[PDB]
Amino acid sequence: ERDALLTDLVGDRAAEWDTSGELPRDLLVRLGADGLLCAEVAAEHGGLGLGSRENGEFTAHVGSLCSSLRSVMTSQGMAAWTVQRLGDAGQRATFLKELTSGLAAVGFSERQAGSDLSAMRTRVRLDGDTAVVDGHKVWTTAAAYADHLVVFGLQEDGSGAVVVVPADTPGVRVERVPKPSGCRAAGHADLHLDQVRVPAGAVLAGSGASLPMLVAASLAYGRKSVAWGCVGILRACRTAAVAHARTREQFGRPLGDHQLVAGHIADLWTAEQIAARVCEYASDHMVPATILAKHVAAERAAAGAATAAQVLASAGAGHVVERAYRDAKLMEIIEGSSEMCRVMLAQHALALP
Ligand SMILES: Cc1cc2nc3c(=O)[nH]c(=O)nc-3n(C[C@H](O)[C@H](O)[C@H](O)COP(=O)(O)OP(=O)(O)OC[C@H]3O[C@@H](n4cnc5c(N)ncnc54)[C@H](O)[C@@H]3O)c2cc1C
Repeated sequence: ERDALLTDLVGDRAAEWDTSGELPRDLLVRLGADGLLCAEVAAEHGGLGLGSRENGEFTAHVGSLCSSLRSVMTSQGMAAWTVQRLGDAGQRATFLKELTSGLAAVGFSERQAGSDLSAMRTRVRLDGDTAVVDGHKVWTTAAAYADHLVVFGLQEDGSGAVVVVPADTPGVRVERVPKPSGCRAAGHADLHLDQVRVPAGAVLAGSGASLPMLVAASLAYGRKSVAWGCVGILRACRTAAVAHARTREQFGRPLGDHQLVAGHIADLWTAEQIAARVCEYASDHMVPATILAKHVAAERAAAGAATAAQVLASAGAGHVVERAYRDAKLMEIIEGSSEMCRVMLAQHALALP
């Protein structure tokens, strides 16, 4: 059991969560403690130890129900991955167990550093037994719910470091984004870090490599998660469109019998299949396949959502299709925008024999 559980946990409440702009805190801790939202974490740390396909299809299913909830899973998973990819033995042992005993967020983006991550100015300064982080992050997903804030920044010598900061450490202020356009219940919030003091142990080991590499390591997850999340959006759109198409009648027959509508259904099904295949391929493998999966799944999900909205018409004008339309648009922008994905994939192709 896993998807069935989420179908009923969600069980017809996504619309209200979306319009109210918030997810139940109790649900997230419950899922976190169950190891879900963190499924790929090794069993040694109390994780479920799921592979990329298993966790991926699970992420896709949650995405098909509520993308705000799905976004929390991506943030959770990304934080966990970042710590187990950079942290040491003691660091991974401490943080990973907490992320699977019931919340974290990952903030690297800044007002002046969006697509250009190397433009962030937040600084982390090791000073004896203590680290001092000072900066500001924007649009941090799930930050309004997090206990831990995984913050990226520049050291001093070897620029680029990552620090796990307790949400309640004096000097930190998490200001929720007022009116987010999509994934409205994901708890987006800007982070204000005014001279925050934390143990030197909070700074993950390997926090000495360049700005890229790090971030690139964390973005690998997230891009994979967002890609599967988009497969979920396509699932919800395809199923809602087909349901409307074989039940709604106009001009004396089910909409599905009108070839133009059939065409939309075919394109929705095809989009869903394409996104799944690319996600599966990336999950098997690596960096380019993941960028590719996120890119295609996102663009196809955005197109699919518009197509599904067309099919449902006034009935979809709340709604899974309504939310998919707004949510998918955002997916084309985050975790490496469509434009950045094109520049990166272009660079990849231009380096092939
Ligand atoms: C719902 C949501 C959740 C988010 N969650 C997080 C999170 O958890 N953590 C986090 O750190 N950030 C998060 N972000 C922000 C996400 O990282 C951003 O979408 C991205 O960095 C947005 O940058 P924006 O900076 O100003 O702009 P840019 O100002 O980056 O936007 C630029 C526009 O110009 C294009 N562009 C920029 N440079 C180039 C170029 N060289 N070539 C071609 N086109 C270019 C872009 O593709 C884009 O369309 C989230 C955002 C949203 C909307």
